[PDB]
Amino acid sequence: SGFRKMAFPSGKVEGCMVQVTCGTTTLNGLWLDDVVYCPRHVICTSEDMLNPNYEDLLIRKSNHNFLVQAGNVQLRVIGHSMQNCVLKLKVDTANPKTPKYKFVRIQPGQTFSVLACYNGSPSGVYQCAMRPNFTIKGSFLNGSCGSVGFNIDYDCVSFCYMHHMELPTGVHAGTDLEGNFYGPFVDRQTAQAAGTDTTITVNVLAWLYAAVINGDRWFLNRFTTTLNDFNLVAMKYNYEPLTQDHVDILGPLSAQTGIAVLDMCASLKELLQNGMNGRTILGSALLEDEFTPFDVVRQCSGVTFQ
Amino acid sequence: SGFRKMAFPSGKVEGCMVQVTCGTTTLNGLWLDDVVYCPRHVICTSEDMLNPNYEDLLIRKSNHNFLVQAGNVQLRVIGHSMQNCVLKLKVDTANPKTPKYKFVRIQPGQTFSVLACYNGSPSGVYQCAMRPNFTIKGSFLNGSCGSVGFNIDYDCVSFCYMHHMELPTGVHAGTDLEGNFYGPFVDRQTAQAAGTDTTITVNVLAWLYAAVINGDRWFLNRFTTTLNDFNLVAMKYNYEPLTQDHVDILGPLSAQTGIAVLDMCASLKELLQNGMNGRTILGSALLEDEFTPFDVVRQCSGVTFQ
Ligand SMILES: *[C@H](O)[C@H](C[C@@H]1CCNC1=O)NC(=O)[C@H](CC(C)C)NC(=O)OCc1ccccc1
Ligand SMILES: *[C@H](O)[C@H](C[C@@H]1CCNC1=O)NC(=O)[C@H](CC(C)C)NC(=O)OCc1ccccc1
Repeated sequence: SGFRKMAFPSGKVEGCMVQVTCGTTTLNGLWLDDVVYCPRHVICTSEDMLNPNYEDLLIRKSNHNFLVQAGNVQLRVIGHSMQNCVLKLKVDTANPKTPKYKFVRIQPGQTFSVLACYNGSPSGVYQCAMRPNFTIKGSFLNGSCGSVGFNIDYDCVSFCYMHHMELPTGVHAGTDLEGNFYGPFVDRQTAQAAGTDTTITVNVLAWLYAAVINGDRWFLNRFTTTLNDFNLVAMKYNYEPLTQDHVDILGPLSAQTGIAVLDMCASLKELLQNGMNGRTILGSALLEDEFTPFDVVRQCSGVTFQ
Repeated sequence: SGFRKMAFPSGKVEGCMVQVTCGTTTLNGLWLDDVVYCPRHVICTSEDMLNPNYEDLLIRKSNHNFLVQAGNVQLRVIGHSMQNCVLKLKVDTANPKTPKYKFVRIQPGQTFSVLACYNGSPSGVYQCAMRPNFTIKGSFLNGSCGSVGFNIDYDCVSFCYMHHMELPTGVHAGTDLEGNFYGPFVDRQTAQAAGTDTTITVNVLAWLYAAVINGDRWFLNRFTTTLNDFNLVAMKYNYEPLTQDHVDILGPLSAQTGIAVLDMCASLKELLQNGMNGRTILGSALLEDEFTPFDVVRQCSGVTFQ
């Protein structure tokens, strides 16, 4: 038993990270087959980042202006193109460590692992969730751009995130691997407000089920509720509304614990109105929403990968 | 900026995990050079685990009773010996993925990454601390034994933990890689009490420094204190006493933030006596003690590894 914020094993992604240098700027790239993907602001200087015209900046760059390094080996760039906010550098060498991979654009509330890198070398791995306002609460410093977020499905790595920027409020924004930003953000150094950050209700419920599986049952009450009555309370506390699809997704967790979803909603309603009164749940004094129902099943059943 | 519970990249350890089967029992082994390390209770049946005599049980086992599998490849066992609570199986093939490695026995308060495995395949990675009572608060199910804890120092993997058992209270116990248990535990299925779990004060202070580096300064007060006066308050709340060595270790964090260690101790003293009043620090409503001063420097400066 026990419950931890668990990241995916990073071995399959570590072998795909390279260092990309253009002039003075160095960030990380993702080397898959004979293509390196990296944020397009690698072609910017520090003054270009206030109001970059990426088309005009890219005209003055040739293949030989991009230095791609995989540890101590040099990759020769034989072609380059811009796809939305990412650059695709065609190199002369296919990555021999290329895993089975897929590009996926995730939905808010879904979780993934981030392999934080600097100069193309892994620094650490952690788990996070795409917030409802399309930000992530990450840990990134200068030089971390090009670090990727991923999920693993048995033997297939699903890349879903590439890091680009930090907002003035301390949260982080990036793109999918086709270069499309999550949310309304643009890759320029300007004031950009993020919307309201709401709590992922279906994830909180899955975490409460994980608590019951692990022996924390003090929050279970004798009340029940309805979907409409719960959502009326949930909206007041900036919680995401619960839908029938969410109830179906929680179905297997409800069957394993013998606690109906609406009964768990009533327990959550009491926690939202009266607080936790200094108590803790799974070692936390707040309601955690960065575990999906799948994350809970995966950790409480011991799913493994290639 | 930002701060996350960050684990080490697991790639170098994933290539060392194998599956070890003896009769009906299957757990994980660590394959380094031509030696596989695994918990010795792999030779037990379910009834042997109440009161195992490991010497008598091992007499009835030959080399060919141990089935070692690295994915789909079979390793031939050419020798076996018991070193404390671990078995060393000599195999005919040296692991070609053997990294630069070291065996280290860690001290309470130190942190490390756990690669949770089942059937020799990685399931996930998370960060934890050796508690002062020599337990860890992990996430382990049946079949997880032989999973290892590790640190990375540039290119060298330091193995410090191998998982063996879960206590009735839900916490976890294991050995170093020489088979010596952390704490007074023994590998038999019997009631074993753990001591009082105290809070690692030096780790809390490092985490408060990480909060200041990341813009959370509401808890900073105008008071200071002395080491003796702080420890008098710390002992009442089951906090580990702070020593002069701890002050020296926090030195670099104190110099980077311009906040003297004793001034931070006064802020902690106020948090212990008056609580946090519903506020949060780095997104937590409790005082976190699973970040060492080195972990904080490493994450806030972007240290990378091979
Ligand atoms: C890429 O490595 C870097 C990552 C940042 C550095 C601090 N933390 C991060 O996540 N990204 C940038 O420097 C990025 C580049 C633009 C061309 C998009 N800008 C950025 O994040 O600036 C921070 C900021 C911008 C505007 C107002 C306040 C802060
Ligand atoms: C090895 O895979 C396994 C790991 C356990 C299973 C549940 N969570 C874990 O961490 N270890 C054992 O089954 C271990 C074997 C003995 C020979 C040491 N026993 C164990 O942890 O039993 C749990 C327990 C023992 C006594 C009282 C209450 C619970």
